[PDB]
Order: sequence, then structure tokens, then C-alpha cells
Amino acid sequence: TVVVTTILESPYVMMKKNHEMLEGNERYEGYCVDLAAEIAKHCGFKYKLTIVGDGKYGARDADTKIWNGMVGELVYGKADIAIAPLTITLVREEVIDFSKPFMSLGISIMIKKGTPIESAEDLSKQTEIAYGTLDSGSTKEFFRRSKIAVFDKMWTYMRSAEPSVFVRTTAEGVARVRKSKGKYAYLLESTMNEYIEQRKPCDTMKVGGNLDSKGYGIATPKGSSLGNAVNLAVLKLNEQGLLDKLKNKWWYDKGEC
Amino acid sequence: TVVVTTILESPYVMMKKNHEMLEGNERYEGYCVDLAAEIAKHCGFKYKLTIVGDGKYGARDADTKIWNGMVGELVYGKADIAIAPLTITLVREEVIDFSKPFMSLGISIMIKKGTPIESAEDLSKQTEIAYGTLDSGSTKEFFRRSKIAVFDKMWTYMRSAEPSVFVRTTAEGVARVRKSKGKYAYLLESTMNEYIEQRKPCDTMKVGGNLDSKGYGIATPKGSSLGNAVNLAVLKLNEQGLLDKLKNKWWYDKGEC
Ligand SMILES: CC(C)(C)c1onc(OCP(=O)(O)O)c1C[C@H](N)C(=O)O
Ligand SMILES: CC(C)(C)c1onc(OCP(=O)(O)O)c1C[C@H](N)C(=O)O
Repeated sequence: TVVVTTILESPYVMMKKNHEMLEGNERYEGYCVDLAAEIAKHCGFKYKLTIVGDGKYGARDADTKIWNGMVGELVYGKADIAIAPLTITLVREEVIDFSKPFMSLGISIMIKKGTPIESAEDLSKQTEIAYGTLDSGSTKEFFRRSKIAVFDKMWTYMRSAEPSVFVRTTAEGVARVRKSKGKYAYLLESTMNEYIEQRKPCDTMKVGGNLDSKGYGIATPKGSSLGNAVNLAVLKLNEQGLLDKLKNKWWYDKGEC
Repeated sequence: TVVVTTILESPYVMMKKNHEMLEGNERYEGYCVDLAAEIAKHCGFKYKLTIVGDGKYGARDADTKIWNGMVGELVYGKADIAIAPLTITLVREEVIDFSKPFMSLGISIMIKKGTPIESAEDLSKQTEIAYGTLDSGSTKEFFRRSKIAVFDKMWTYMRSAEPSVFVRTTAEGVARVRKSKGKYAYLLESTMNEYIEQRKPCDTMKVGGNLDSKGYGIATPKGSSLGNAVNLAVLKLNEQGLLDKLKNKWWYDKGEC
């Protein structure tokens, strides 16, 4: 039985309302739960869904050099495969293997409905509406390094802004938008932006195109015997239209706005 | 010296106007020419850009089961790496290796400006404005195999439409749009649609969102000692913002509309 590590994140993996009366994999529902089933079916293996211990995605401590989250669970041998909204990055690709992207995304802008902002440019040219990002992560690093006037301009602003425009968690950014009465815009991964826009109280919306492009990939350890098959299954699923069908299902068909 | 196989296609690889006075790699310019330079730099190797003999990207003959194009060059050991707008697909991934995608794309709709069509659904509900695709390839196949009502209806229309709505080449499809006075819409890869839209006579435009999602990747023979390194380089370049810089450079900065 293959040990799958994943993370409780909506709408990827969530516990059913009546989960206490259910067993094993049947306790969970979500985009990645359906995806795992598809992958396992096409690859031909039985599996067990396990929630990542520390509830993290995967980063290496610059001091201890220890990997946390799902990535850590793979390199230290606790799980055989990770099926989650795990962004494919250079540092992670150096210690584990990623299938080709099963979902595309990018940095996007979240505003409280009514806010007079339609793009990253609109934000850069004004200050009445504050805007920020997580105090760490690829989004912050993106602006921090962007040599693009519109983005670097936004960076200088964000850094010299008072009070701080940075938040520690995603939930904090989203709440700051909903409670700032239109005076705060939040930069985050488009997938989450699009998802929140379809959830009550339906008071936020995504605007403008994405600022960059990345993808989520299924991960397996170097040399894994699952690596190749998994990659081919992801491609097959996308080509059969299943990936788009699952996106629509969990984001819109189950939407509330 | 690394032997790179590529193909002359705008704005990826093109012979400079004064190419006869230039030599080797210097004869060419474009997105893939710059990308090739960047990859080689980071990976630290010397290379030679060679143009695929048959002018094909990579398809397996159903009868002989022989691969043509750049895929063929890699599969049969004629080239070390392919740097071009080569779509990552299941059938290709089974015979060669692909780096993570360096560019995203999808099937899109090209219309001559003024055409009263905003989406694929719009096209599917009528026949006044004819629409088609290449007489062969993944776009045609996408429609042939789609389970989506709108797309399946579009397929049935295209297959039975007279005169034939299919074209032999990309240039023919675009030309047909431009000379049909808005009575012909062409379905093609978004990247080409967005490029042409920025080119005189500025009489075409992309409408609606893409119908699917895929990407171009750098390819190497299965088990190539270059594969790993090149893949890591692509991720690094995307993280450094170089891939977007190049896209903006060849599509928009050098724009004419
Ligand atoms: C998956 C979800 C949408 C919840 C997510 O939203 N923001 C994230 O990270 C912050 P940043 O994008 O700044 O690194 C992540 C997690 C990210 N995809 C990862 O793989 O670490
Ligand atoms: C890259 C470019 C935009 C020139 C292109 O436009 N149409 C193409 O194929 C036809 P289809 O998409 O029908 O397979 C390709 C080539 C394609 N990316 C491939 O890898 O074969």
C-alpha cells in the first residue's frame, strides 16, 4: 500500500461533515482526494491518505537544513508520494521529483468588492488602498526581486508602507481584505483567490491577470518506482479533460456566489 | 559541443535580416535563441543550433510507427536536446524526457476583428461564421475526443462542414481568417494567436479564454545526462523572471499594433 501524504486545505483535501462515521480514505473529499483516486486507478496501486504531520508544505530551514512539511516527509522516508497543491520549485526539485504540472496558477490580486482597483498597475499608482503579501514566500520574493518597474515600484511601496502591509498567514490576508472596508488589497496564489471568490459571504474578487506563472505538481522521492508512471498519468488525465473537470467541480459547481 | 535541434518559427527562432554576414548561432534570433543561450550559460556548455530537417515537431506515424520532427531527432540519437515550442504530451513523454514547462498555452480562438464571436460556445451555436483547425494535430484531436458538449458539437460541425474548414498549415489558417471578411474563425495555440495579434495589419485578435491548458518544454533523449540539469535551469530562469522577460520581449516590446 502506497503512503500518500497530503494536507488539509480547501478545496483540495477536506474532512466530510460526517467523517467520524467513516474509515480510511473515505473520511476525506476534495480536488486532491479525487485526483489521488484517479492517479491510483491509472497507475494500479492501493493507497492510504495521510495528513502531513506538521501541516506544512515544504521548506528547508536555513540553519538546521532540515526539510519540514510534505517534502520533509518524503526525503526522510515517511511517505511515498505527495498529492497536494505543492508548487514546483527549484529548491524542492533538487531533493524530490515532480510530475508535470496538474494545475497552473500565479500571483493574483484580491480586493473587497467595490474597491477601485482593476490591475497591479492601478495599485502601483496609488496609496489610498494599501496592498501587501505574506511576510515570507514566493510571492514576497517575487516582488522583492522583480526588475519590472510596476512590480519593483510596488515592492518599494510595500516595504516603506506604514502600518505594515505584510501578514503572517493566508487567513490573515483574506480577513484583512474583508475587514479593511476597501482599503486593503492582498496579493496571493490565484487558485486560492478564485476559490474564496466563490465562497460566502461573497465579498471579495480576483482582478487583473496573474503576475507570474507556476504549477502544482505531484511529488515522489528521487529514484521512486512511482515517478514515471505518476507523471504519465497526470498528462493522460489532463489530456482526457479530467483535470479541468475536477477544477470546475470543486471551484464552481460547488460555489456559493 | 551540444547539438541542439530547433525549428524556424516566429518569434522563437528566425534568421536575422543580415544572416548571410553572420555565422553559426549568431545567424538566428528569437525567444528560443535567447533561451538556448541562457540555458547553456547556467548549465555551462557549448552548443550548436541545428534546424530539424523535416520541419516537423514530433508525431509518430501510425503505420511505420516512426517518429518525425525534433522528437525523432532525439529518439533516434541525432540531437542531444530540443529547444523549441514543443508541447509536453503523453505520447511524447513516453519516448523522450521533458523539462518542466517554460511557457504555458492552450487552444484559443482567432477572429478577424469585428467578428461577432466572443467564445467557443458562440461558435458552436451557429454556422454563419465558419471555423476550423489544422487538418491534423492535437487541436483537431482535442475536439475529436472531447466529452464536453460545446466542444463535441463544434467537432461534429467541423467534420461535416463544406467547404472544408480545415487548413494544411498555420499560415493558411491565419490567411483564411484575414481574407474571409469575418466569415472564418481559426482555432490554434494561444501563443501564436497572441503573437499575430501584435503584428501588422493588426486585423486579428484572440477572443475568450483558452479551451485547455498545456505547456512547451525543453526535450532530451530518455536518460540523457543533460535532462536533470536543463530542467533545474528552466525552473531557475522562471524564478528569476527571465522567462516572462523573454515572452514580453518577443511578443509585446517588439510589438507593432
Ligand atoms: C496551496 C495554497 C493556495 C494554500 C498556497 O497559498 N499560498 C501558498 O504559499 C505562499 P507563496 O505562494 O507565497 O509561496 C500556498 C502553498 C504553496 N503552493 C507551496 O507549495 O508552498
Ligand atoms: C508552436 C506553434 C505555435 C508554432 C504550433 O502551432 N500549432 C502547432 O501544432 C499544431 P497542434 O497544436 O494542432 O498540434 C505548434 C507546434 C506544437 N507546439 C507541437 O509541439 O507540435
